[PDB]
Amino acid sequence: RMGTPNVSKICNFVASCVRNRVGRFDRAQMMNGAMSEWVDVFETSDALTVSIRGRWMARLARMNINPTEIEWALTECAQGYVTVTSPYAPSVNRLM
Amino acid sequence: QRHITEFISSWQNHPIVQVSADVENKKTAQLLHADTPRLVTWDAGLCTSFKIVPIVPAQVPQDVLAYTFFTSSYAIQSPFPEAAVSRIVVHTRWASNVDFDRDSSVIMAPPTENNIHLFKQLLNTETLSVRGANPLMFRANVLHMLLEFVLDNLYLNRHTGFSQDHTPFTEGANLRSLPGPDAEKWYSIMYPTRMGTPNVSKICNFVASCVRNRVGRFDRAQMMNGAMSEWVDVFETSDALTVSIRGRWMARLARMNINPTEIEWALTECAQGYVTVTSPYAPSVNRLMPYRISNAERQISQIIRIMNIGNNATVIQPVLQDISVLLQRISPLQIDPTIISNTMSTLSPASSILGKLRPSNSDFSSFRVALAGWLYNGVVTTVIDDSSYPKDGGSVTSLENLWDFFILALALPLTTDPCAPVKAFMTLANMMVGFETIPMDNQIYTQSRRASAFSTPHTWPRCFMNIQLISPIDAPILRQWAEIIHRYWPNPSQIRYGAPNVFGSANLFTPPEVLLLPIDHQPANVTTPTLDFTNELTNWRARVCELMKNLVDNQRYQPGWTQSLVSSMRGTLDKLKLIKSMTPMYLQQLAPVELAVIAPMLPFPPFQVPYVRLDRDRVPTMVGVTRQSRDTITQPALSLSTTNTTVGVPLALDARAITVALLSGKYPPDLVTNVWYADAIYPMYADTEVFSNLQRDMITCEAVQTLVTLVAQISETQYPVDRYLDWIPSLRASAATAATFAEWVNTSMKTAFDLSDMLLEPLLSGDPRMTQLAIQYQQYNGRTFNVIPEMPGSVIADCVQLTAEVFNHEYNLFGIARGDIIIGRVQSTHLWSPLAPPPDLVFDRDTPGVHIFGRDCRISFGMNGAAPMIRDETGMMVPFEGNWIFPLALWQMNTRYFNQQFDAWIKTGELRIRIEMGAYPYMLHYYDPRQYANAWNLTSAWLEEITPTSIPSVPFMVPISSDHDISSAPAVQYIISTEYNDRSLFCTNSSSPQTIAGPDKHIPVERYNILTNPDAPPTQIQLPEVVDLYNVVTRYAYETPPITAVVMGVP
Amino acid sequence: FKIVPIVPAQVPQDVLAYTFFTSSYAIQSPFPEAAVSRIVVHTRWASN
Repeated sequence: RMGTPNVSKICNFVASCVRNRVGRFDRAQMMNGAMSEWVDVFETSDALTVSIRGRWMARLARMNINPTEIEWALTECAQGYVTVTSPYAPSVNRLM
Repeated sequence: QRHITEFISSWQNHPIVQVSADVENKKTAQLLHADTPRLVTWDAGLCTSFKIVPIVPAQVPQDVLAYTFFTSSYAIQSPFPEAAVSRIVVHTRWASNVDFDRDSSVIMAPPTENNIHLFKQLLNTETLSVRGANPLMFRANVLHMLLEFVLDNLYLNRHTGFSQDHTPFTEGANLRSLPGPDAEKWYSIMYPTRMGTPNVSKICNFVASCVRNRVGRFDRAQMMNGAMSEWVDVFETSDALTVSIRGRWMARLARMNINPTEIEWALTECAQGYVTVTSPYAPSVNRLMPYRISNAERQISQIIRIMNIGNNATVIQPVLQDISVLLQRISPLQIDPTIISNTMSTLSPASSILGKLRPSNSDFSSFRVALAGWLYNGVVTTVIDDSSYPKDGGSVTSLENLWDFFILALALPLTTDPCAPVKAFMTLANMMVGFETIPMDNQIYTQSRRASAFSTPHTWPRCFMNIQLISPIDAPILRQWAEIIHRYWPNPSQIRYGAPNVFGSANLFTPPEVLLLPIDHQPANVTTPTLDFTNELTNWRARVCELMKNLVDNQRYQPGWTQSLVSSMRGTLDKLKLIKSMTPMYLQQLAPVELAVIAPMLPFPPFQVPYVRLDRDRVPTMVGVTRQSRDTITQPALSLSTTNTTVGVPLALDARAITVALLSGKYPPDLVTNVWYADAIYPMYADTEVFSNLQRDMITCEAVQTLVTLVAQISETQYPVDRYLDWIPSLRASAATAATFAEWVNTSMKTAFDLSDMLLEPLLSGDPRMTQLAIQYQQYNGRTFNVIPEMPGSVIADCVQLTAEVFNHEYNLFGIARGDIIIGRVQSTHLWSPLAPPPDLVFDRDTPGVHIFGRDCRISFGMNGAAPMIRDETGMMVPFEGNWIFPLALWQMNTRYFNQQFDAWIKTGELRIRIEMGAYPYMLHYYDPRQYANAWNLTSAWLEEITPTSIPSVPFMVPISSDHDISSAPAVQYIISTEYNDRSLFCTNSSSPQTIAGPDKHIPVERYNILTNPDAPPTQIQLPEVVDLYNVVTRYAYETPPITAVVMGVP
Repeated sequence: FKIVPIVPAQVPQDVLAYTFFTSSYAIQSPFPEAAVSRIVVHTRWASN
């Protein structure tokens, strides 16, 4: 995106760099006010920290549970002494 | 004529007419709700998009100034104004007259004026400067421009009457009369040959040379009214392209044309014989009723409808509400829960239930809503609040809980939920816990587990699945209930619907002519009695009452009762079981008849999937839809469809209200069903909008096919598509870029059809690169059904290809300049144009020593007496002079820097640089040759307008045309084009008799070939090279009857 | 990790031709432009 205005190795290197590998690579969304659960994009960054965050996400996903499951469990724990309730709708992506 | 729907009843002198709301007389009449474009139009004005503009008249010797008769003189008027130079100008339908406007007209400014707005009509609209357009967006803009021209030309020329002429040349000849004034000016344009040319001028010489026979009406339809025939052929100035496009549009209308007798039969079928339309009609010679359609178009449209719906509950609630209002006034049946209360004649269990009922509320929406949901079986789910069920699973001793159970049992068969029987069974088990024992196959699910948790078949218990597996001894009341449910479980029904010959049906997951129902229905009989155990609901109520009595008989479930309520409870239950409600009777006969009548009435076809009452394995789990072809693999993204996990939208309704209504139904005592229905239906049928919905759907289908073809045309795809204007500049647009351009096309189409409703919004929603639409659904056992429709071709695409080839032949006429230009100041007394200057003066591309410069080429600058020579791309440093070749893209990258380096060279430098342009829009300025001309300031301004993002249309300064020798003064111009693009000029200096040398332009014989050449046949064509400005044309008059029905009885 | 500039390039000089003077353009750069520059680890240096 920077203007070359130089024959610098950087300027030659930018011309060499692939034009198409730019912008969001992919996303889990399209609708307005419908956030992508995940999105892929080519950008300056370091692979190692991204990999670390991905493994962190994997462990969190391993512990994640669904809200309907939670409502049933809480109701059972209450034993009818108290009642907890959840409405019926598709997962909007809340980590549990 | 204001009425668009005309209905006359046979049993009443009360005709009912449906009209557009725009009319001033909606008195006691239905109106047309759907937003629909008027595709058919009649033209009261010339269908001309191009008008020549004459810069200065030229005439020489002239025989006569006015025709002489008695003391009066007929004036001589030239349809073509005289000019030293005359060029046509673009204003689509500039001479047309119509009540309806496409609002797609294109006006191109005259050559002295800038037409940049049309070139920038698409992506270049956002420019502060009037001039200037982005090059890589040019191809998209041109395609859209052609599209707008076609949409703007969607009209029919109304046939009009003719008149005998009294002008001497065609005295007694028949001239079609244009409306009111200018008709003689219009006559001169249609029949320039009629105009005499006593004066001598190139126009006059041409008129004198013209053939007398090629004028007036070529032919007329033998049938005619007064001076006007059904169709006619006449000789006049015209554009073949528009006529050809209209012919294709007319051909589509001809295929769509439908016949009235078929309509009468279809109307009778829709009425189901309740009402019948009459056609003892005098035939219309031009009667036109375009109602031919294919169910495949309907299927594509419904897939679009589902994507467009994007689960909008807000859209669904109103349709259901309007339908419920219709059912409320479409049903003569009266509901009287207070009558039930009086029959009861009422610590009281009856008092408890009465307080629970709270009958004061007068709203009955839920029952009608339930019927509507049954109609949309596939997309609708009926659900019940657990709170409707007894609190805490109810109490064996609770009388109020007993009331809840009875009401729940009554509405349980009603619920569309497939696992609802399982839930009711679980509910009974929950109340039975500690009295009867139910085994559970799964530890996770308990006997007291809330039934709503068991919302799916896989959670159906194996003990629940086999009654024999459960011990009858363990839960004998429960065992009996299971057997009774199997013995009396409700039966759903399927009823024939739709008319294939016209509307047909697009049903895929369901049979097209069959309508699915969750309730078995039987033939209506007016004499039928109130009591009917044969009715499934009545039998169910009776069985449930007896089962409850058996359960409460020992009072084991209700210990602690000092007094036996068994006798009282049995009496109340017996009265309830024997209640003479006609609501089940009404549902058995009246409800089916009403639903059958409304099915054609439904504006939106219901979505249903096959009903499997006991087929748990064959119960479908979900429905999948695809925008891509199966072979392609693409990212799945977040969508609206996710919001409804259930394919049927879940709906919860008030069970108490529905149960009370079911127990409280009575018809009017003297009511005649046929009479009541015919009376209500006749205005309602006069209110039909199905035709409008069908027309909108057909337009959407045509648009979709055209869109996919255009996407292949303007994008790189595997499918081969002809693009002859790839030379027109364009970058590789991202799918989103193409989609945004497509969205602009869609907004244009809606405005063109004046559409107030959203069009193809799901199509514009996203996933523009979708290879194929496909849909499938699967069963709990895992069996699946997949439906994929086949694309029907679009006339628009073929017309587009033809126009594209015409543009490629006529792009110079089109006003866009192909090729590049060379920068060189030149002052001379010769008239050579930038389009046609001396070639030697321009350095040709294949020339030695021309300089092209490398992007990183070493650059040297001199300051404070320093002198720099730029190292060349070849690597040899040279002075800033000579003939150079510069790529435009490099220039855009460094426009300011290049201008600064050559600014001295640009103003006074003899250095000549060629920037490769390939194609571009151009701007024309006329100038006076006898006064000094300097474009250097003008060139600087144009260069400053040139920008890295995009460049302005080239500004051209040209001299005023002259037919006579005139004095001249020096003129300085640095812009030199490499090719002649002056084909656009219609004529030059009509006055001059002959030219020894240099440019001279006359009226084109080929464009006036029929008039110019007698040998040429009238229908002979020179397309695409020559387009005749004046030609013989066909105008037809047709008459269209809109929806009209005469309602009567069946023979 | 963020690159840190160690040694910059040498400019300006009278002899140097300036149709070219790159420093005259002064465009912002993604990475440091210098005679010597080295990458450095700065965890969450741009993180918010």
